[PDB]
Amino acid sequence: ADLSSRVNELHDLLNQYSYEYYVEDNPSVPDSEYDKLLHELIKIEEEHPEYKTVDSPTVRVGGEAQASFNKVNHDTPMLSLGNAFNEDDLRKFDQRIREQIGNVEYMCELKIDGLAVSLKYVDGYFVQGLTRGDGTTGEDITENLKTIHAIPLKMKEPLNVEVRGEAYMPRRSFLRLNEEKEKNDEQLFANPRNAAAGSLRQLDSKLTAKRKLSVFIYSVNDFTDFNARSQSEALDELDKLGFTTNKNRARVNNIDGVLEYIEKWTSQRESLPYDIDGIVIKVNDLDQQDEMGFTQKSPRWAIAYKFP
Amino acid sequence: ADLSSRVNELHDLLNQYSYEYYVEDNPSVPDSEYDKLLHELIKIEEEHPEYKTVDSPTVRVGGEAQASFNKVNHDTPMLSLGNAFNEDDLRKFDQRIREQIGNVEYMCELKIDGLAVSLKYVDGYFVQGLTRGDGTTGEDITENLKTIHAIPLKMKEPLNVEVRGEAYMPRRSFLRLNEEKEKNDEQLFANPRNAAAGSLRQLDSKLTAKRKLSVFIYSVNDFTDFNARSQSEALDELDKLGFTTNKNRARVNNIDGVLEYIEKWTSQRESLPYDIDGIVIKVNDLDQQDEMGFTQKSPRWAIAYKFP
Repeated sequence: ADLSSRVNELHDLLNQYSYEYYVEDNPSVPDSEYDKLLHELIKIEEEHPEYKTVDSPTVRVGGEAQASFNKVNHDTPMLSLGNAFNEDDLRKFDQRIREQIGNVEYMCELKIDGLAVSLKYVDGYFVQGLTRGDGTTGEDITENLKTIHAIPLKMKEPLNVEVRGEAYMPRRSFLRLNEEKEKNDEQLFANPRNAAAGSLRQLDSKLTAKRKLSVFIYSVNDFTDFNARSQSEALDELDKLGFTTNKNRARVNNIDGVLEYIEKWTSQRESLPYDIDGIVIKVNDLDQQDEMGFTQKSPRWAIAYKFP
Repeated sequence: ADLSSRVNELHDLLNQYSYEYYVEDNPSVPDSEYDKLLHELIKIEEEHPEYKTVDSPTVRVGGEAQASFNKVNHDTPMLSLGNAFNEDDLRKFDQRIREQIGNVEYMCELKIDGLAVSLKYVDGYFVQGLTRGDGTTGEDITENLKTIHAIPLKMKEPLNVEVRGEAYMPRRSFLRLNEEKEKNDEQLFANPRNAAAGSLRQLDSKLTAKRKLSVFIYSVNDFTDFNARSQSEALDELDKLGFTTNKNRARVNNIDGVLEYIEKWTSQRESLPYDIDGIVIKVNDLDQQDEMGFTQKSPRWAIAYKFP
């Protein structure tokens, strides 16, 4: 009955293996080992329920409680970005920045074709996950989001923050899912985004759990507790805090670097294990972002290039 | 929506006031202030449920989850004590200790006429409370025990330990309860112990919460993480760890001291706000207890004197 040693061991191992599988994408042990340890913890929690915890690896299998889908206001409204469609657009963007605050470093990142989500952490624990909604108000899908291994149940520091991310289904998992749908003459999902939408906006988290979803975190509502002085530093810091970020981001020195990054990802996007619908470009320096401010709708320091 | 500051403030205040009321028995603020803050936190948790936590002051109100009453084995079986009925009995106990290990210090304590319970802490959180049962196997009444303010939801150090206590209803609260029963067509409880048993065997934790219960903690299953060298030092340490212990305990030098402690409490027992059915006497020193060991039934190092 005092099983503390084994429970804490199992927590440590399953947490390490999940991170290796789902974040690093670099496994140390085969599935058979993960599954064995997971079934053991599950058995322990069934027979000794006093060992259940909010951040237990068993949270990932989903369970009884259903997503409320209640309307909930974000702590901080999510941004709405202006779009760019060609080099001309990006050069205008660049010139307006260079005329106001001078020559700036940019960060470039892939625009994941996913479902935007806000993930609120209180005392470092994942306590609420909302769809973006209208940007001010979203739907509570917390119980479903909890089953995504790429979302940490506890971060490395006990912060009170709302992180923003893109939830998605990997391309191949989508294709395999569709193969199963056809096998069972069900209607196939249109694309990975629709499949991930369907998977998140349903009532049984155990069904979400069986679907293959991940996330990339791209920002946070409040930088107060961050050492970061730039967007790129913020993403590195999110990495250190335990979050899953996109490794294909790049700092560039000028608009020629931004154009180069877009040209690269025009050709390379095909090979990615997820769909992207564009490239987001941001003035890197956080203070300089503040200097540029917002229009009535959108940051003046960011633009979303859209692939045709 | 980021209500972290007010929530932590409310936890801090309500935890302080609860302890002052129910543990120190020395309030600093009137009920009106406690109730006002509690009602505020409840409203916050209703409208912002992401702020609910396992150790929230709101736990004390009770909830929807019911005690399972499942049969559960204790981590460590609870002791069964031999009895003494007079001075001769206590002298024989004393003589057999001093013939085998020499002259020892004793701890004397009041034997609370309550319901014996084991309270299991994992990582310092109260996770399971069982009735004593047969000493090996008890009934799970965790949800009900959670509503007793004198049981800490979180201890001051993250230990994995099973503490042992006596749960009871104060005499005056028993009397007032009985007065209420004599308003409806309702049968009165026989005595405080019976009232407390009835209160803890409810299916509705919200009813248990409305009853006035308390606890005294008297021991632990495992002293491994305790710096205590004696029973009295262990009780002091439980105090510092955040538990509710009985302050009427005394260290005495010999059997003459034990007899005087019993004579004192024969007279003073009537003035106590709870019922006692005896006095427990223990070899104080933990190593010496280990030295005396056990018969097939009972520690050789302890005895329960029983009032007639």
